Amino acid sequence: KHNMKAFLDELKAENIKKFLYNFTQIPHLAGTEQNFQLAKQIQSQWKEFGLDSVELAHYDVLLSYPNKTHPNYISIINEDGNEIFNTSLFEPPPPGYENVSDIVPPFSAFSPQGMPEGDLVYVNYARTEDFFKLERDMKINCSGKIVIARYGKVFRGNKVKNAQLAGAKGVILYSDPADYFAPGVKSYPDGWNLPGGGVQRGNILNLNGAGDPLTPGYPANEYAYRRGIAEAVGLPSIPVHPIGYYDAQKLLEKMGGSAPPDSSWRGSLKVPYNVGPGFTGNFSTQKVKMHIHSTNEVTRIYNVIGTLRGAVEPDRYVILGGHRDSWVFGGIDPQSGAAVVHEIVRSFGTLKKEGWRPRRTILFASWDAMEFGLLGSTEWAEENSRLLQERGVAYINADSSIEGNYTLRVDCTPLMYSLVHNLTKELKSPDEGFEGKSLYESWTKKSPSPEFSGMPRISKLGSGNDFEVFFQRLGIASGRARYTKNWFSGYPLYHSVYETYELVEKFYDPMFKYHLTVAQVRGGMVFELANSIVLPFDCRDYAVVLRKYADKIYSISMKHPQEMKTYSVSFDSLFSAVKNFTEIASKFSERLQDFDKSNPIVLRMMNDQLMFLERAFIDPLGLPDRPFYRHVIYAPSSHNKYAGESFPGIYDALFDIESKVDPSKAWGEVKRQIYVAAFTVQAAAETLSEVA
Amino acid sequence: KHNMKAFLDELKAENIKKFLYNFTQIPHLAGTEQNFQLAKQIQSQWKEFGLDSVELAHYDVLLSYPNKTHPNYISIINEDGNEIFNTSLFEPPPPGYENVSDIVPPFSAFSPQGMPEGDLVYVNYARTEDFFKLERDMKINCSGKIVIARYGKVFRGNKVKNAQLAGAKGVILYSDPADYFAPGVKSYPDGWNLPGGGVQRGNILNLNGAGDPLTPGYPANEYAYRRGIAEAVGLPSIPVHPIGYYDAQKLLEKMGGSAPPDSSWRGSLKVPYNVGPGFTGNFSTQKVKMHIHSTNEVTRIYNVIGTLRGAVEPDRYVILGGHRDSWVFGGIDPQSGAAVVHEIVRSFGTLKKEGWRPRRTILFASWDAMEFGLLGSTEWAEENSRLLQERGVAYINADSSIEGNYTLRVDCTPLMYSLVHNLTKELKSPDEGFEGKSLYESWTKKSPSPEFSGMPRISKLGSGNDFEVFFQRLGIASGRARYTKNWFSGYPLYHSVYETYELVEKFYDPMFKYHLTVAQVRGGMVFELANSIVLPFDCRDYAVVLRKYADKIYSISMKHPQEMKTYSVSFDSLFSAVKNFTEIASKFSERLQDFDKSNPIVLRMMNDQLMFLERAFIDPLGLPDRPFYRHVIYAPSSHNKYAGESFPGIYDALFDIESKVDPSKAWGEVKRQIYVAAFTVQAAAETLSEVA
Ligand SMILES: *[C@@H]1O[C@H](CO)[C@@H](O[C@@H]2O[C@H](CO)[C@@H](O[C@@H]3O[C@H](CO[C@H]4O[C@H](CO)[C@@H](O)[C@H](O)[C@@H]4O)[C@@H](O)[C@H](O[C@H]4O[C@H](CO)[C@@H](O)[C@H](O)[C@@H]4O)[C@@H]3O)[C@H](O)[C@H]2NC(C)=O)[C@H](O)[C@H]1NC(C)=O
Ligand SMILES: *[C@@H]1O[C@H](CO)[C@@H](O[C@@H]2O[C@H](CO)[C@@H](O[C@@H]3O[C@H](CO[C@H]4O[C@H](CO)[C@@H](O)[C@H](O)[C@@H]4O)[C@@H](O)[C@H](O[C@H]4O[C@H](CO)[C@@H](O)[C@H](O)[C@@H]4O)[C@@H]3O)[C@H](O)[C@H]2NC(C)=O)[C@H](O)[C@H]1NC(C)=O
Ligand SMILES: *[C@@H]1O[C@H](CO)[C@@H](O[C@@H]2O[C@H](CO)[C@@H](O[C@@H]3O[C@H](CO)[C@@H](O)[C@H](O[C@H]4O[C@H](CO)[C@@H](O)[C@H](O)[C@@H]4O)[C@@H]3O)[C@H](O)[C@H]2NC(C)=O)[C@H](O)[C@H]1NC(C)=O
Ligand SMILES: *[C@@H]1O[C@H](CO)[C@@H](O[C@@H]2O[C@H](CO)[C@@H](O[C@@H]3O[C@H](CO)[C@@H](O)[C@H](O[C@H]4O[C@H](CO)[C@@H](O)[C@H](O)[C@@H]4O)[C@@H]3O)[C@H](O)[C@H]2NC(C)=O)[C@H](O)[C@H]1NC(C)=O
Ligand SMILES: O=C(O)CC[C@H](NC(=O)N[C@@H](CCCC(=O)NCc1ccc(F)cc1)C(=O)O)C(=O)O
Ligand SMILES: O=C(O)CC[C@H](NC(=O)N[C@@H](CCCC(=O)NCc1ccc(F)cc1)C(=O)O)C(=O)O
Ligand SMILES: *[C@@H]1O[C@H](CO)[C@@H](O[C@@H]2O[C@H](CO)[C@@H](O)[C@H](O)[C@H]2NC(C)=O)[C@H](O)[C@H]1NC(C)=O
Ligand SMILES: *[C@@H]1O[C@H](CO)[C@@H](O[C@@H]2O[C@H](CO)[C@@H](O)[C@H](O)[C@H]2NC(C)=O)[C@H](O)[C@H]1NC(C)=O
Ligand SMILES: *[C@@H]1O[C@H](CO)[C@@H](O[C@@H]2O[C@H](CO)[C@@H](O)[C@H](O)[C@H]2NC(C)=O)[C@H](O)[C@H]1NC(C)=O
Ligand SMILES: *[C@@H]1O[C@H](CO)[C@@H](O[C@@H]2O[C@H](CO)[C@@H](O)[C@H](O)[C@H]2NC(C)=O)[C@H](O)[C@H]1NC(C)=O
Ligand SMILES: *[C@@H]1O[C@H](CO)[C@@H](O[C@@H]2O[C@H](CO)[C@@H](O)[C@H](O)[C@H]2NC(C)=O)[C@H](O)[C@H]1NC(C)=O
Ligand SMILES: *[C@@H]1O[C@H](CO)[C@@H](O[C@@H]2O[C@H](CO)[C@@H](O)[C@H](O)[C@H]2NC(C)=O)[C@H](O)[C@H]1NC(C)=O
Ligand SMILES: *[C@@H]1O[C@H](CO)[C@@H](O)[C@H](O)[C@H]1NC(C)=O
Ligand SMILES: *[C@@H]1O[C@H](CO)[C@@H](O)[C@H](O)[C@H]1NC(C)=O
Ligand SMILES: *[C@@H]1O[C@H](CO)[C@@H](O)[C@H](O)[C@H]1NC(C)=O
Ligand SMILES: *[C@@H]1O[C@H](CO)[C@@H](O)[C@H](O)[C@H]1NC(C)=O
Ligand SMILES: [Ca+2]
Ligand SMILES: [Ca+2]
Ligand SMILES: [Cl-]
Ligand SMILES: [Cl-]
Ligand SMILES: [Zn+2]
Ligand SMILES: [Zn+2]
Ligand SMILES: [Zn+2]
Ligand SMILES: [Zn+2]
Repeated sequence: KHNMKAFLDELKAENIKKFLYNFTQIPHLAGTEQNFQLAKQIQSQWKEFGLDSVELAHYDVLLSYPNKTHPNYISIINEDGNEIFNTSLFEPPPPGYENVSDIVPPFSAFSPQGMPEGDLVYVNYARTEDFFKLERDMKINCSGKIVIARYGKVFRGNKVKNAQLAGAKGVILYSDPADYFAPGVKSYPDGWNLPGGGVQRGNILNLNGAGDPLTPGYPANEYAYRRGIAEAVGLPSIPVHPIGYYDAQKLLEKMGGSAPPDSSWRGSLKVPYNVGPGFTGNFSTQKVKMHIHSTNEVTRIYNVIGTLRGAVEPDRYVILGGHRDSWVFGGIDPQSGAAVVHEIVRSFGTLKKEGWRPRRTILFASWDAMEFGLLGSTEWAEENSRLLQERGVAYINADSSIEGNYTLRVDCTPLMYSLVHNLTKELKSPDEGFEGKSLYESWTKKSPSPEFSGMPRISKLGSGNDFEVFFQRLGIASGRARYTKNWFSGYPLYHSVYETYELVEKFYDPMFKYHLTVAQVRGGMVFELANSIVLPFDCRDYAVVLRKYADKIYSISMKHPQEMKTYSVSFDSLFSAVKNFTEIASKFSERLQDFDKSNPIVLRMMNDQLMFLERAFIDPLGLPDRPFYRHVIYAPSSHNKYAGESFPGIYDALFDIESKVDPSKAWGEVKRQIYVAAFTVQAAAETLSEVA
Repeated sequence: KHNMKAFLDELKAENIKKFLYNFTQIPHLAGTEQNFQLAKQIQSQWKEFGLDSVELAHYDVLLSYPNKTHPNYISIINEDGNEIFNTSLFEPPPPGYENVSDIVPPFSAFSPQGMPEGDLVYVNYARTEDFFKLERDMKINCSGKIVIARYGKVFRGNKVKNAQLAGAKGVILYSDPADYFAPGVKSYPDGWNLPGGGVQRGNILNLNGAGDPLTPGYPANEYAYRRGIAEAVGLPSIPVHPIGYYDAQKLLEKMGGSAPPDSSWRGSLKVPYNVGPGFTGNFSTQKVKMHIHSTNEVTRIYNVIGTLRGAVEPDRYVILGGHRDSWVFGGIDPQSGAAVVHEIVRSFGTLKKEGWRPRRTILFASWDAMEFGLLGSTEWAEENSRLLQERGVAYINADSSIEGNYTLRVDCTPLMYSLVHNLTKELKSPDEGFEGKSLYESWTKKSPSPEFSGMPRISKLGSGNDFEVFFQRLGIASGRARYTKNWFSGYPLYHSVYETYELVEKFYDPMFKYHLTVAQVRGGMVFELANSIVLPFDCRDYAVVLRKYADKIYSISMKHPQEMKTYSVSFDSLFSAVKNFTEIASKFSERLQDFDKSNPIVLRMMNDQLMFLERAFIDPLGLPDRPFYRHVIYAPSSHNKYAGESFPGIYDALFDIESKVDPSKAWGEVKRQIYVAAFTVQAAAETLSEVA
């Protein structure tokens, strides 16, 4: 028959392997000819696989590239202005790729140009709390200094924002072996660790969901009216550049001034990790000089959009999307994901050629310019927002399929928890020691829920991937899944030249069994979402998490009992709303199970109630100063785009509140955010009441 | 049978008459006990009439009232500070009501307190062009002056905003007989004209759609967090008070300074209409002094919400709403409308008691605090916005049923033009000379379309009534209809104490036949919208008007050919989008007529495409500095809230552009607005394409 088992059985590890190899032989940098050619290949193949239509959707967006004839680098300069040490111009290419052209050298995308010269301050991970420690406790002033920060813990854009607000005149980012060199494993090509010449690329924007910096709100189409650079969204004001740990050792070894405040500031290099400012006595007249000459340029990008029309509800869309652009070869990021999408499309197309169609429409997307700020997905969603918010059932992301070989990692809306539990109980575990056991069993054993015995950990969605527009702007139920390691600082070869097909085939997944498991999870979710008669969402799971999040935010506020008394700060309305949501969801669930199953209008009313429940958490006014983060329950952390924050409006109103000069105003804003949250939870609850 | 004819035949003129009398014996001022009692009566009666549920929805909103022991008035003061002339403390009450208590004296709701003293400047209607003439041509400076303006032409809130920006320190509004005294008709009680002691009440806010000044975006519920007065939306900064023409004559007769610039500045009083500043020689040391002591106060209001659940699509709402609060007796405004709603509810309830239900759910609303800024409807819509934007089919307004006895007046979305033409062809004309002819025929004869022979005039929706939140904020197809006069300056007794039951019964509609015709139009529209299998919207009518509006806005821009050349200002994208909309709408219409009629999912997809088409013109970012005006095609005029403006974003970008100091910036913003409009029209068109 044509059921989920038939779909799942058609997926093959060997096909994923072939596609991965096919997608990783040359670089596919956004805006380059090679990535346009790959888009055309994928379009052709998806048509051959049997999709009903496959189109390219293009946009002209702001991208950033080094200058090929004026390379970026950092120096130590002596008192005469002689450059006595220079950082590398490129990563040593891996074996057999030493003649591959168009490898973009390491750079921080969207850095402005400049040649700032100054004294170094070491700022640990450049987190908000690292800057609090420097200014408030250590009394070190970063104003007019070049700061050097280790990658890790938080999104690099947040590091740069934090350095800017501290008054830094430039930022040097580096990979410390503490964070990117696993003990006991060899450097690439003999293992999966970062060599000392390896460097992590990546953008340093602070877009807060806007998409293309020049066209916030609207697609960057042929007639778009663009902001000037000075009014663009999210661009950094100071130069930034990334280096490897051989080069970092040379910049850090001479550092003087104050000692590190404790061991959480020390990485693994043989240097003191002194904070500065500047170098020790003998070298005190030497300085550090950056040379950044990259340019921002409006450049065409191409999304591939494939459609498999639904047989019964063609006006309901289930979306499987992931990006295609890579920094270099994209062996893990994104092609391990893209190869999985390709095999999922192939399997659905096999069923379609035998006469099957899903109940609802499935859309497949190969996004461009993700690496430059989620630009392809965001512009497309901006173009199609009306269609998406009235018809969008769900979005399943499909970036990297693997970041390790230990167990499953799932982040998603509470509406999908039951779907994920049920699906993983029907899938085979690929893990050694769990032969003949379910994926649910292996996952639950290796990654136990911190709340509930006998359940696996599922995390809330953060950001830094292409679901952002769909979930946090538009309120479409979203999820993601991949294979991960044991225990936000990525795998060692992340965004480096060393992330190749061979990395994956030799060290991560030689049999492609973890890739296949991830294909089954992502594809199985899509199948259920697109074919189940009743949408596979459980509103009661939202009720449970809303109480947890309400308890959490109340607990934060209750660190300030005197102020809560003075300003009459009550969470009673939020708990009331959460109680009401719990009650109404329970009653809706009863009707969903008991409704007349012959009546397709009651079913669709029910299905629309389910689809629009995630939508109900959207506030059209957005969060404060972040108009494109509209979901009231979930936003990316203001301190780390990768991490999700719950009740973000209240959280940010409470953050560091003891430091605000006007407590009356600050606690007034806490109360305002409690009102907005309680109202939104109640309003979402009421969408599940009987309709009339 | 149970069809529209049965519904229409049940409506009775004599019932409307009885309800009107019942609703107009005492004042029903928002926030007063008498208006709460009327709300409870209507709730009880709607339940008895047969609605499924009838609830009160209350909110606590900012209202404004005079101080009963510290009355508002204006003086002429001589050089010693003696008050030699005082304006009236109240309107002479009409016959038989001279002992009625709680008649609110004339005042401008939301005026701040103050006692400003100064020289008068007469500013005609206080329109934007009147202030342009004073400053730019006549070189008269209103800074620190008290301005005196005649009511008429534009919403009084716009007059006050314009006076404030001119630097006025107070505003006196008056009714000139040129605008409020029809030649040949007697003053009330012997005819329908305004007596010299009559005064027009009304609010002077500039809310731009916000609702309650203290809670923009969110309902003013029990736990709402309120702005402080200083941050409230829309409040005037200078005192304002309204007077009648006996009192105005006393203030105007001594005016000196400059002569009126032409005859369009002269009303009908026996005064010169000199502009000032100040009085002529003998009286030059005299001044005008206002005394305003009204207070703003958070006050409970009550909407009545009745539900008639749909038999087939109970999750689709057709709304019939109008306000209940009045300034005094509300003989026309609003009770002529409320009485019509009451009889419509009664007629639907009669059918329901015989076993009928409409296909879709009908909601009936008696709104409160309309007179204080559309507060009741707006707060309710804020509370229920998620339900409304996913389920709202249409909103039919029901304020005053009559403002004259000449012919029909209809303002509505283009989506309802065909519905209105078809319905009025099936209704009998009530007009003398058209016995046995259709309402369509009489209306078309008396109010010909300026574009098309053999069609009647239908206008675009402006604002100043309770449809605003539904149409311009939420994008729900809306309409209104009433009987009107031959040829924005209301009927003479508007918002005066003289607007009584007797006014209506003696002078406007003694047989209640015009009321009955309006009940048939409003009720018939609701019936069709709630019962037609395919929603009765024609998307092709939107295509026709979008071309008209595009031609209009292009024509405005083409008054500046040199600038369009310099800044490369093209409307090509907007015309392209309109062409595309026209083509796609034509194809959708073919499918709507040709689709398989047995398939309820294709029908609902079609019905959802129809319902969401008005929704597609909404921009979640709003218009510039007016976040609650979100419709890109239609907004209230920035110069006159009562008037609708098409392509408002482009219109306001072009307005007075020749006066802007930075033409590059100004024309850049024109181009931005063209892009937003072209994009929105294309996006709306694409919602009518095949869905997959
Ligand atoms: C969780 O869900 C529950 C419902 O089970 C909601 O309960 C409502 O809670 C509010 C309190 O926040 C109640 O509001 C009160 O309404 C009274 C009038 O209620 C009657 O009339 C209304 C219509 O006008 C009907 O809908 C209702 O059924 C009743 O018949 C007011 O008189 C109250 O105001 C008085 O007391 C307050 C507080 O002391 C004073 O501030 C006022 O000045 C005034 O003296 C009050 O407004 C409401 O009745 C409850 N509805 C119910 C039980 O159906 C919760 O609100 C909801 N949680 C959230 C966060 O929404
Ligand atoms: C009204 O509806 C029509 C459709 O009937 C829309 O037409 C589109 O118009 C735009 C122009 O604004 C066209 O854009 C052009 O696309 C070319 C590529 O098209 C092919 O590939 C795409 C996918 O990538 C397919 O969708 C398409 O079917 C074609 O196969 C580009 O090469 C063009 O760019 C080049 O020329 C321009 C202008 O000189 C330069 O600025 C560029 O730098 C570049 O050299 C251009 O982008 C689009 O193809 C049309 N689609 C069609 C016919 O299907 C109208 O846009 C629409 N009106 C509005 C307001 O939306
Ligand atoms: C994940 O899997 C779980 C476990 O299967 C699943 O929960 C189960 O869902 C079914 C179907 O809704 C539940 O069965 C219902 O239970 C009630 C009470 O026993 C019955 O009244 C229902 O009967 C009606 O519907 C039947 C068809 O479903 C008709 O045959 C019948 O005539 C009635 O109309 C029905 O049997 C079952 O109770 C739960 N089990 C739980 C919660 O433990 C869950 O839904 C899955 N999650 C997702 C997202 O799919
Ligand atoms: C206002 O009134 C006008 C005038 O009645 C009305 O326009 C008419 O609508 C009908 C119904 O859509 C149109 O009739 C259709 O015309 C085409 C071509 O002739 C036919 O193919 C259609 O046949 C299909 O549908 C029928 C049922 O409607 C089935 O019986 C049949 O098997 C087919 O499936 C159908 O007859 C008619 O052409 C227009 N007339 C015009 C435009 O002059 C208009 O819709 C009304 N407006 C509103 C808002 O209700
Ligand atoms: O501009 C942006 O917003 C991000 C662009 C780019 N995005 C990424 O590289 N994202 C990777 C980096 C991983 C970061 C992370 O903290 N992931 C957490 C996570 C949790 C559960 C999963 F299933 C998958 C990932 C990713 O999402 O795979 C970047 O950070 O440079
Ligand atoms: O605060 C506000 O936005 C308005 C409150 C109040 N609103 C009204 O009194 N509105 C009346 C005044 C009539 C103004 C007008 O220009 N009406 C035009 C019009 C056109 C077609 C119709 F079917 C009905 C009215 C009404 O809409 O009936 C007011 O102006 O003081
Ligand atoms: C990746 O696979 C594609 C598809 O098999 C290859 O592209 C095809 O190459 C052959 C031989 O040059 C052509 O005849 C076909 O027209 C191509 N088909 C397409 C683009 O759909 C491509 O060569 C492979 N790339 C690598 C690096 O192996
Ligand atoms: C990239 O760097 C090159 C080399 O410095 C820039 O090309 C030079 O530009 C200047 C004027 O801007 C000319 O006078 C030189 O003759 C050019 N040099 C060479 C070797 O061609 C180029 O402008 C930069 N590219 C950018 C900014 O995109
Ligand atoms: C670091 O790189 C710089 C730039 O290439 C080198 O400095 C240049 O050296 C050449 C030849 O000696 C001079 O003609 C240039 O004027 C220098 N340019 C600048 C900007 O200083 C420098 O020698 C390199 N340092 C090391 C240690 O390799
Ligand atoms: C308006 O009509 C209502 C309804 O007929 C009248 O209210 C009723 O009055 C009688 C006699 O006092 C009471 O017994 C009923 O309980 C009332 N019914 C309600 C409120 O539903 C009211 O008297 C009329 N008002 C005027 C001014 O005539
Ligand atoms: C309305 O006006 C009255 C009368 O002027 C105000 O009442 C007076 O208030 C002052 C102090 O604010 C007292 O000292 C007087 O004795 C009061 N006079 C009387 C006659 O009671 C009243 O405050 C005003 N109401 C408002 C602002 O709502
Ligand atoms: C206009 O009204 C004011 C206020 O009532 C009158 O002025 C008051 O007159 C009484 C009695 O003569 C004095 O005790 C008060 O001091 C006056 N108050 C003020 C504020 O001036 C005035 O007489 C009235 N003018 C006319 C022409 O009737
Ligand atoms: C940091 O240094 C600059 C002066 O170079 C100064 O403007 C700023 O206020 C300093 N902050 C301190 C010392 O806290
Ligand atoms: C694969 O799993 C083995 C066994 O647990 C482990 O030793 C190895 O480090 C893993 N490889 C990667 C790349 O994580
Ligand atoms: C209007 O009058 C005031 C001075 O009383 C002044 O501030 C303002 O600039 C004047 N404008 C003119 C004369 O245009
Ligand atoms: C009613 O109609 C008659 C006849 O046209 C007209 O003379 C009279 O002024 C109308 N009454 C009102 C209040 O408009
Ligand atoms: Ca954009
Ligand atoms: Ca509000
Ligand atoms: Cl992912
Ligand atoms: Cl109306
Ligand atoms: Zn990626
Ligand atoms: Zn990446
Ligand atoms: Zn009214
Ligand atoms: Zn009114």
